[PDB]
Amino acid sequence: GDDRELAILATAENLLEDRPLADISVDDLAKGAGISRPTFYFYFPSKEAVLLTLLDRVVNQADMALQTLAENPADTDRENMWRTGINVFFETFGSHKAVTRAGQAARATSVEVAELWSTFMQKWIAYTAAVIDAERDRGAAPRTLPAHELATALNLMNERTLFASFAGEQPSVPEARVLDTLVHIWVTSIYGE
Amino acid sequence: GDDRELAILATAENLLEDRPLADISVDDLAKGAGISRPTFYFYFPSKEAVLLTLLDRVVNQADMALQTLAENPADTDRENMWRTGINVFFETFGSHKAVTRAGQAARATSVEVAELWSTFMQKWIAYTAAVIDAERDRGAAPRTLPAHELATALNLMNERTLFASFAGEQPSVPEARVLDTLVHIWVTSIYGE
Ligand SMILES: CC1CCN(C(=O)NCCCCc2ccccc2)CC1
Ligand SMILES: CC1CCN(C(=O)NCCCCc2ccccc2)CC1
Repeated sequence: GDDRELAILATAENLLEDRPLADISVDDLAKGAGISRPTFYFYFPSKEAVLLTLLDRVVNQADMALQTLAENPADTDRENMWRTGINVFFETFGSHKAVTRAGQAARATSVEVAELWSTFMQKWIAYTAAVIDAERDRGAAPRTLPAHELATALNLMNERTLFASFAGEQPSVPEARVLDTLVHIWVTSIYGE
Repeated sequence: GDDRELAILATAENLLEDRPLADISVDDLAKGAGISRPTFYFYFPSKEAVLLTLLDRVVNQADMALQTLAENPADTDRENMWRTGINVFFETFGSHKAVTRAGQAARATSVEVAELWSTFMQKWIAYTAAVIDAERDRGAAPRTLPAHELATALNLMNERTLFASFAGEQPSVPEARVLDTLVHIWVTSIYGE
């Protein structure tokens, strides 16, 4: 039950490593999950719905990891605090590159996918701005740009930079350099006057 | 001749303000340009080719403005140098929001569009890195990150941040705040230790 659904999701994620969603059929998904095409349609209306569920799982995985981090402070410097946080996104999305790639592409065609990304990006920006605000309140960070606006640009940078690196786009920061690159820009822009 | 082509391009840019390329027909383009559908096909193979040409024009307009700026230094501080430069992109793309929007979407489906963006992003990153390198050589900027890697992330930030602002995406930096936001992050990350 859960098992056929889990199998469909696992098949989909595995096939997306090889080709885009356009080139994967419901027949491909059913076959891989060891069910028939009508049984597939019991669990999902479309292959598009399968992607949506896979992206939902990855975005929530990231969110829950960030929640964990937020509850137990690492006893470290400010640079390290930001690094550990960005690293949640690097490792989570970077562990699901095919879903990340397909999910990004689907924003163009899917209002539900567009709204899922938007919802979580708004949450992550809000959290970012709250931490900047806390750093300012304690006297560690200068009161420069509106914290929410700075947070916004820095999160959008990470979105575009991480995903270019993962996809091997030209241009991109090599994946082995992308965490240091982002952390630098975050720390200098947050603490810099 | 040039005139029918120019009319087709002008019609296309005007219709893209209203609806996406998917919802614009060759018949819509021909009618607007005051030609027949077969005469259209003399000038362009597809509506997709029309977009490609419009994007080519906008990207070259930006590039040529940056070339102009690069030839005649403004007698100003370092913050202002970066601002005037970023402003070329803000004003150029911001003056062609419908083409920018459609052109960004077309990267997913069009190898030629993907390669055009890539070509010019590589040029602009290279120029950025050259200016950072010059600032370091003169002793104004510290030798922190690899200049090309820093340049890369900052250009990708601008791409994603400007285009979210222009499209009124949620989340986005308000368009009236986006230049100050980007300039802050550029100057702090380039000059910060
Ligand atoms: C789909 C996008 C979402 C945005 N991305 C991303 O890296 N955001 C990073 C947010 C870091 C939040 C944080 C602040 C302080 C301490 C710990 C954590 C990139 C991926
Ligand atoms: C499609 C993208 C391309 C990248 N974008 C963008 O703002 N790049 C800014 C490059 C600024 C180069 C410069 C350096 C120093 C002095 C003057 C100029 C955003 C739009």
